[PDB]
Parts: sequence; structure tokens; C-alpha cells
Amino acid sequence: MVKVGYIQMEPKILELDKNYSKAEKLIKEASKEGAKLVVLPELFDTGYNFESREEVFDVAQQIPEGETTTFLMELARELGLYIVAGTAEKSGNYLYNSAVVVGPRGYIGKYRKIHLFYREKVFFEPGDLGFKVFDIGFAKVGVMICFDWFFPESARTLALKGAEIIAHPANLVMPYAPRAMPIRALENRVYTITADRVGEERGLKFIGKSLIASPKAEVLSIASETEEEIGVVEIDLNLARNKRLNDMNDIFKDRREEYYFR
Amino acid sequence: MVKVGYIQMEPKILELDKNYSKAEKLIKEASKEGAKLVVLPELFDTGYNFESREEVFDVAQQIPEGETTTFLMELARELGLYIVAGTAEKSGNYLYNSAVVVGPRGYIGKYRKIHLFYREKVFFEPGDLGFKVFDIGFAKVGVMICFDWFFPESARTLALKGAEIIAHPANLVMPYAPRAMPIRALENRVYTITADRVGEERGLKFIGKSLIASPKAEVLSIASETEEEIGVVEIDLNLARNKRLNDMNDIFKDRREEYYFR
Repeated sequence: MVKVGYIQMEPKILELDKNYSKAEKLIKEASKEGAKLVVLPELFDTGYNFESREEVFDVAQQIPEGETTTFLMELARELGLYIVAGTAEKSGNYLYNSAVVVGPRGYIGKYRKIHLFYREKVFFEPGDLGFKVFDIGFAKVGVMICFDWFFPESARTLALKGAEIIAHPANLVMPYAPRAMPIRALENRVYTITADRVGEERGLKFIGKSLIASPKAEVLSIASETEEEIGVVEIDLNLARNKRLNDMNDIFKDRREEYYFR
Repeated sequence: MVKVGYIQMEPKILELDKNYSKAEKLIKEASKEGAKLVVLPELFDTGYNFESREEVFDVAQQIPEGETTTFLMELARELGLYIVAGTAEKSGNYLYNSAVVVGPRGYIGKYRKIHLFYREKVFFEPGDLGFKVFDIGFAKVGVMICFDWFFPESARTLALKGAEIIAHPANLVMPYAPRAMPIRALENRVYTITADRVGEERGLKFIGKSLIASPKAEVLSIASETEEEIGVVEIDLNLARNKRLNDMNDIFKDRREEYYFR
């Protein structure tokens, strides 16, 4: 078994340093509780509700040499844990709504949000790296961001590629995700870690309710709607690796692709 | 607007005539409430928990010439409505776990369960007609059976083919489907009608909880755990045809299948 957790925090729009300080305080708390993998919210460094593409472009960092990835690499190296975090990615003249994965030995990789939500389409380019699974030694972690939860194909693709844990940075505004995550975890027999932010930001109100769901649709930990907090729980990677729902049904062996999407 | 419903009943194993009589009584009740489409449970005619393949092979009816299909055709013509019902299908020397679709003018077609569950693999051949959508004039109805709900690809495929309502005969034994169906309805923006059976049968307990869910994950009707009953609700198919979630996101236009696993 291994302990993993979400970091439910409240980013202050455009205040990178303050957001790094807050992430560090909470990640250190999770580390003390024994977490070996922690997940931060979507765009935890920049905040979300931009009024123009220019205000986010002016603060967004490059991956992996920019400040956000460098800062997270330091925490992972010094605390001895893995981190998945949402961050605004600057790449040349372009911006992506991204997530970085870092561990004790350095940068591991990144994911770019495939399904953009609402006004994100005004600022960010749609993701173009596909749904990737990363090796964090003791497990394989898939990453998807926020609205990607809405399309069952996002988690499905990560799980079929071997993800045992789906790390899910989010800034939720609709009411549905908390009810859907246990089903995403169940249908793929994986653990999901949805790290949502809280707070009001220029008219948008995030719902909090970060949660960790098990392969049996169990809500192992669920956060408040408005408070910053961590949620760390022990998970059983063998419950996610063994896809046998019962002795006659292995969920992945039972798939019949020739009848899907056509 | 159109009224649709489920028929939750308790099939008595191997007692075909008794089960037809019960189905007729409840369908007449649904018709009196104005239902134009009704759904019966999986294997409503034969029961479910067979002790041997021989036991089900000896009572299974052929589709469409056998007694179950002709009985349902007579009933649909008499009442002027459409019926989707689960039935054991004899086809030569083989058996399929199937569902028939009949209407006021006669036989419309059938679906054979693609994802067999547990001991069903001992008696039935895996379905081989794909996930089909049937036109019943006022609606396009997709059909899947019981355990098909576990694979998100089942409902997704039906919805991509135009299903506005997914008719879902079921004999549920796990506790999960009632929690998952509203998510299947939401993610595809369709209405779902899960017609479950009730009762204990040779030591196997079915969970009841037939339910109808809307494109916004609303539970419009949910049945008891153990009683025979009907549930008929008014639905607006325009809410299933419009896949817009907000002014900048249409669920199906936003899918990016090139990144999804195969």
C-alpha cells in the first residue's frame, strides 16, 4: 500500500509566488502525513479567470525550465515524493493549460489539456500530446485535467495505457464531477485523485470537493466546498492492477473494440 | 414531450406464461399512464440464474417467431406502443442473451448482449450484432443489456449513432449501476431507462432500483429494491438532440477521437 493525496488550495490570480508558498505549506503537511504522491489543482500557479490572453501570457512559465516546474522539482527532491500539478504553460507564442509531473530525481513529464472548457478556448491552444501515463516507481500515473473528466474516453485511455492512479488537477464549477469520479474510478478499476481548488474569482465560484475514489467506487476522502485542506489516504495498487471484477470477468479482457464507436 | 417508462418485475425462473401474464399486467398499467415506450428487464421471460445450459436451452424461444416475441408484438399492437424487452434467444443450437424491439405494426429488430456477465458465459454466445439504434418514429432508441452499462463504450457508441433514449433491460446484482446511470446519461446527453428485475432467485439477489435518468444526470424516477412496479415520466427529446453544454462547448463536437485508445 502507498499513501497519496490531493492538495485543495486557493490560488490567488496572477500571484505566482504566493501560490507557490501556499502549495509548499500544504505539500509539506501532506509529506508529514506520509504521502508519496500529491496532486495540486488545475492552474494552481496562475489562477483561472483571466480577463485577457495577455494577462496570463505575461506570467505563464515554460516547462520544464520555468519557475513552476523548477519550484515543484525542488519540493519533490527535498521531500522525497512525486507531484502532479496544473500550470499555465508558455511555449513560444503559445499557451497550453497543462500539468507537470516531477519526482525525487527531477522532471518526469507533462500533459496538455485535450478538452478545453468554455473561455479557456480564448487563451489556450488545445492539448496535443495525447493522454500520457508516467512512471513514478511504485506506480504508473495517468494525468487528465478538469473538464477531461466529462469524456469517459479520457480516463479510459489512461487506464488502458496502464495508469493505476489517475491524477486529476481541476478547477470545478459545474456540480457533477464529484458524482462522476467514483464511476470513472470503478469503470476503469483505478484510483482517481481529483485536486480541486476553492474560492471565488472574478465572478466564478469553484466547488472544492476534491476527492479520492477507489476501483470499487468508494469515496476514500472528500474535501469541503470552501476550505483549503489536504486529503491523504492509503491505496492498494493491486486493486487497480487486477482487472478481474469476479473470477469470470476481467474488465479489460472483456472489451470488444470491434463494436465500439462504429 | 413524450412519456416513456420502465417495468420492474419479478420473473419466476422457467415459467414463461406466468412471466408474460405479469409483464402484460404492468405494461397495461404503463399504457394507462400514457407511456409510448416501455422497457422490460433482462431475461424477463426465462428468469436468470440457471443451473445448467440445458435448463435454459429447453425453454428459450426463437426471435422473432417464438412465443416471447409474438406475445410482445400482440401486446404492442393492442396498446399502440413500443416495447424493448430482455429475452433468452434460441438460434439453432446456440443461445444469446438478447433484447427485442417491437412496435404497433410488428417486429422491429433485436440486440444481443455484447458483454456477458459471470455465468452467462457458460450458457450464452457473446453478442454479435453490435450496438444498434432503432427508429420508433418519435425517437431514436439505442439498446444495451445489463452489464453493458459497465463499459462506457456501450452507451457512447449508441449515442454516437444517434440514440436519444437508451433502453436498458437489466438483472442487476452489483450495487453500482444506479449510481452510474445518471453519469452515462449526462456524458452522452441522452435519457436512459434501466428496467431492472427484483427478487431472490436460487440464492442470487437482484437489486431492483430501475431508474430513468435525464441528459443532466437527474434521476427522474427510481424504483424500490424489492417490489414490482412501473415508472413513467415525460421527457423532452430536444434535450437529448442538443449536445450543447454551454455557449462554447458541444459535447460531441468537442470529442477528439484521435487521442482516444484503441
